[PDB]
Amino acid sequence: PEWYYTGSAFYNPEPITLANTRYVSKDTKYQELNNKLPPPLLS
Amino acid sequence: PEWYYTGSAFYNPEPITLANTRYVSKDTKYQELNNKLPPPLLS
Repeated sequence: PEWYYTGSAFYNPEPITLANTRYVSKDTKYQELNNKLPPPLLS
Repeated sequence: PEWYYTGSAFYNPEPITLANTRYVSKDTKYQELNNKLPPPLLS
Protein backbone atom coordinates (compact mmCIF):
# COMPACT_ATOMS: atom_id res chain seq x y z
CA PRO A 1 0.00 0.00 0.00
CA GLU A 2 0.89 3.70 -0.12
CA TRP A 3 1.97 5.20 3.21
CA TYR A 4 1.44 8.83 4.22
CA TYR A 5 2.31 10.94 7.25
CA THR A 6 -0.16 12.65 9.56
CA GLY A 7 0.04 14.67 12.74
CA SER A 8 -0.87 13.09 16.04
CA ALA A 9 -3.43 15.77 16.96
CA PHE A 10 -5.11 16.07 13.55
CA TYR A 11 -5.72 13.65 10.68
CA ASN A 12 -4.15 14.95 7.46
CA PRO A 13 -2.24 12.59 5.13
CA GLU A 14 0.98 14.14 3.83
CA PRO A 15 3.95 12.93 1.77
CA ILE A 16 6.65 11.14 3.75
CA THR A 17 9.80 13.28 3.66
CA LEU A 18 12.93 13.91 5.72
CA ALA A 19 11.14 16.76 7.53
CA ASN A 20 8.98 14.36 9.56
CA THR A 21 11.05 11.14 9.74
CA ARG A 22 14.16 10.01 11.60
CA TYR A 23 16.44 7.12 10.71
CA VAL A 24 16.22 4.13 13.07
CA SER A 25 17.62 0.62 13.26
CA LYS A 26 15.79 -2.26 11.62
CA ASP A 27 13.04 -3.99 13.61
CA THR A 28 11.03 -7.09 12.81
CA LYS A 29 7.78 -5.12 13.31
CA TYR A 30 8.54 -2.59 10.56
CA GLN A 31 6.75 -2.78 7.22
CA GLU A 32 8.94 -3.95 4.34
CA LEU A 33 8.16 -1.79 1.30
CA ASN A 34 9.03 -3.16 -2.14
CA ASN A 35 6.70 -1.67 -4.75
CA LYS A 36 6.63 1.99 -3.66
CA LEU A 37 9.24 3.91 -1.69
CA PRO A 38 9.25 7.34 -0.01
CA PRO A 39 12.16 9.71 -0.79
CA PRO A 40 13.71 8.98 2.64
CA LEU A 41 14.00 5.32 1.61
CA LEU A 42 14.80 5.86 -2.07
CA SER A 43 18.35 6.12 -3.38
CA PRO B 1 41.12 2.44 18.37
CA GLU B 2 37.76 1.35 16.94
CA TRP B 3 34.70 3.11 18.38
CA TYR B 4 31.23 1.63 18.86
CA TYR B 5 27.88 2.90 20.09
CA THR B 6 25.98 1.57 23.11
CA GLY B 7 22.79 2.44 24.91
CA SER B 8 22.95 4.45 28.11
CA ALA B 9 20.98 1.86 30.11
CA PHE B 10 22.55 -1.36 28.77
CA TYR B 11 26.04 -2.19 27.53
CA ASN B 12 25.92 -3.50 23.96
CA PRO B 13 28.46 -2.24 21.39
CA GLU B 14 26.95 -1.46 17.99
CA PRO B 15 28.21 0.05 14.72
CA ILE B 16 28.15 3.85 14.60
CA THR B 17 25.50 4.83 12.04
CA LEU B 18 23.35 7.87 11.31
CA ALA B 19 20.49 6.26 13.26
CA ASN B 20 22.22 6.99 16.59
CA THR B 21 24.37 10.07 15.86
CA ARG B 22 23.74 13.78 15.43
CA TYR B 23 26.03 16.22 13.65
CA VAL B 24 27.73 18.71 15.97
CA SER B 25 30.32 21.46 15.74
CA LYS B 26 34.03 20.93 16.33
CA ASP B 27 35.34 20.70 19.89
CA THR B 28 38.87 20.49 21.26
CA LYS B 29 38.01 17.47 23.44
CA TYR B 30 36.64 15.40 20.55
CA GLN B 31 38.64 12.41 19.37
CA GLU B 32 40.63 12.87 16.16
CA LEU B 33 40.23 9.89 13.81
CA ASN B 34 42.67 9.19 10.99
CA ASN B 35 42.80 5.41 10.53
CA LYS B 36 39.19 4.21 10.78
CA LEU B 37 36.03 6.26 10.24
CA PRO B 38 32.33 5.58 10.88
CA PRO B 39 29.95 6.03 7.91
CA PRO B 40 28.65 9.29 9.46
CA LEU B 41 32.22 10.62 9.21
CA LEU B 42 33.30 8.78 6.04
CA SER B 43 30.41 10.17 3.98
